[PDB]
Amino acid sequence: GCKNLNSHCYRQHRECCHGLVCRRPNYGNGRGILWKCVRA
Repeated sequence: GCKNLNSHCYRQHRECCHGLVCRRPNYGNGRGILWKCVRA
C-alpha cells in the first residue's frame, strides 16, 4: 500500500499515495535529513 502523508521516505524512490510527493522538510535539526511525503 502507498505511504501516507509525512511518511518517512527516501529521495530515491517515491511510493507516496496519489497526491503526495517525497520532499525534505523546511527546518528540523542538524543530523537527520529524512524526506517525507508532502502534499504536492
